[PDB]
Amino acid sequence: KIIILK
Amino acid sequence: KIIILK
Amino acid sequence: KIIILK
Amino acid sequence: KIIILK
Amino acid sequence: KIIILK
Amino acid sequence: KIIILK
Amino acid sequence: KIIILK
Amino acid sequence: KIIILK
Amino acid sequence: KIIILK
Amino acid sequence: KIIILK
Amino acid sequence: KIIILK
Amino acid sequence: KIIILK
Amino acid sequence: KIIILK
Amino acid sequence: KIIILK
Amino acid sequence: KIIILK
Amino acid sequence: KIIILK
Amino acid sequence: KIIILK
Amino acid sequence: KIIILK
Amino acid sequence: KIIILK
Amino acid sequence: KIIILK
Amino acid sequence: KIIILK
Amino acid sequence: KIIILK
Amino acid sequence: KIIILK
Amino acid sequence: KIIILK
Amino acid sequence: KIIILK
Amino acid sequence: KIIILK
Amino acid sequence: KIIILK
Amino acid sequence: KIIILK
Amino acid sequence: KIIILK
Amino acid sequence: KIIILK
Amino acid sequence: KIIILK
Amino acid sequence: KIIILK
Amino acid sequence: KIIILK
Amino acid sequence: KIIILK
Amino acid sequence: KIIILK
Amino acid sequence: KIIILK
Amino acid sequence: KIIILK
Amino acid sequence: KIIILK
Amino acid sequence: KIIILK
Amino acid sequence: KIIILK
Amino acid sequence: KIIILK
Amino acid sequence: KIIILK
Amino acid sequence: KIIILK
Amino acid sequence: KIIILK
Amino acid sequence: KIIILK
Repeated sequence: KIIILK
Repeated sequence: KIIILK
Repeated sequence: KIIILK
Repeated sequence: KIIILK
Repeated sequence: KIIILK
Repeated sequence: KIIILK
Repeated sequence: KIIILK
Repeated sequence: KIIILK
Repeated sequence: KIIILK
Repeated sequence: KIIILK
Repeated sequence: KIIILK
Repeated sequence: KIIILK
Repeated sequence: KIIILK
Repeated sequence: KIIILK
Repeated sequence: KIIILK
Repeated sequence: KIIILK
Repeated sequence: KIIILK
Repeated sequence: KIIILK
Repeated sequence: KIIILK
Repeated sequence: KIIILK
Repeated sequence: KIIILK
Repeated sequence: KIIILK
Repeated sequence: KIIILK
Repeated sequence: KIIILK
Repeated sequence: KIIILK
Repeated sequence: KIIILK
Repeated sequence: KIIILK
Repeated sequence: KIIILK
Repeated sequence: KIIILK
Repeated sequence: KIIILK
Repeated sequence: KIIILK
Repeated sequence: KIIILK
Repeated sequence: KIIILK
Repeated sequence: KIIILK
Repeated sequence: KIIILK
Repeated sequence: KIIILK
Repeated sequence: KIIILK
Repeated sequence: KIIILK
Repeated sequence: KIIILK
Repeated sequence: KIIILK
Repeated sequence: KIIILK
Repeated sequence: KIIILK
Repeated sequence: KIIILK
Repeated sequence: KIIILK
Repeated sequence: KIIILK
């Protein structure tokens, strides 16, 4: 559901 | 559902 | 659904 | 942002 | 942003 | 963010 | 589907 | 399916 | 499925 | 008295 | 008094 | 009084 | 929001 | 928004 | 929110 | 009802 | 009933 | 019933 | 000096 | 100086 | 000086 | 709000 | 709002 | 709020 | 009353 | 009374 | 009575 | 530099 | 540099 | 450098 | 503001 | 601010 | 601020 | 360089 | 190089 | 090099 | 506020 | 506001 | 506030 | 990239 | 990349 | 990368 | 005085 | 004096 | 006196 990259 | 790249 | 790049 | 109701 | 109801 | 109700 | 009633 | 009564 | 009732 | 759906 | 659905 | 659902 | 005075 | 006074 | 004085 | 006096 | 004096 | 005086 | 009602 | 009612 | 009611 | 200087 | 200086 | 200086 | 000097 | 010097 | 000097 | 009165 | 009065 | 009064 | 992507 | 993606 | 993905 | 596919 | 698939 | 699949 | 650079 | 550079 | 650099 | 003076 | 002077 | 002076 | 080079 | 170089 | 170099 949630994937985040920085 | 969420993918974010910075 | 959300794909955002900066 | 996402909100869903079913 | 997106909002869904169905 | 995601919020879901069934 | 949604039903709301009063 | 959603139901609300009052 | 959900019922709220009073 | 308040009923709000998103 | 208050009902809120998201 | 208060009833809140998410 | 609700505010009541009586 | 609702506000009541009576 | 609710505030009451009576 | 409300009465205010000074 | 609300009374205020000064 | 509410009374304030000073 | 300040008197405010809602 | 300050009177506030809600 | 300070009188507050809610 | 009140501010006083004398 | 009240602002006083005298 | 109140602020006073003499 | 107020005096300011520089 | 207020006096400011510099 | 307030005096400030420098 | 900064003199402020209210 | 700074002299603030309220 | 810094002087403040309230 | 500087924003770069290449 | 700077943001880079390569 | 700086953020990098490579 | 960047590639995105779905 | 950045690649995203779904 | 970044690769993501689902 | 003051900002100085020399 | 005051801003100085010299 | 004051900020200085020499 | 970022040079800022105030 | 970043240089800030105040 | 990051250098800041105040 | 200020002198800046790159 | 301020000098910066790169 | 300030010097920065890289």
